[PDB]
Amino acid sequence: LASLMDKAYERKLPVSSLSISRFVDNIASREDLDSAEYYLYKFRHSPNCWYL
RNA sequence: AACAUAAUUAAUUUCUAGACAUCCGUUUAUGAGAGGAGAUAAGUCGUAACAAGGUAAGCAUACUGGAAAGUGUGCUUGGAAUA
Ligand SMILES: [K+]
Ligand SMILES: [K+]
Ligand SMILES: [K+]
Ligand SMILES: [Mg+2]
Ligand SMILES: [Mg+2]
Ligand SMILES: [Mg+2]
Ligand SMILES: [Mg+2]
Ligand SMILES: [Mg+2]
Repeated sequence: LASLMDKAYERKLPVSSLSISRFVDNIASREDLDSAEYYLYKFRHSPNCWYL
């Protein structure tokens, strides 16, 4: 899932609310939170920020 | 080359990338050298035309000649024509 979102930002394409939802749901470790925090930041600064 | 994301306010992105470089030609300038026309203006050689200009003149054309010009053939009068 990380790769999918990264490609979208590289191509300046909108990311789905379902995509960010799947990431947060499947957090399984303390380290994963740090990555999700970065992707929550990226989602906020993206065209579909309102749809969180 | 023209799709793909997204969508419980709604929008994002694509909506391209080469090759428009030479031209085939076309004008003008330059002019080795070879000619023409005109004027300069004392000359040279002849006297072709104007008088029946001393072989009437001229036209087209041909040949010939230092040069005007000469000769032929048909045509014209812008000549003459009684012995
Ligand atoms: K004569
Ligand atoms: K004479
Ligand atoms: K005469
Ligand atoms: Mg005579
Ligand atoms: Mg004579
Ligand atoms: Mg003649
Ligand atoms: Mg003769
Ligand atoms: Mg003779």
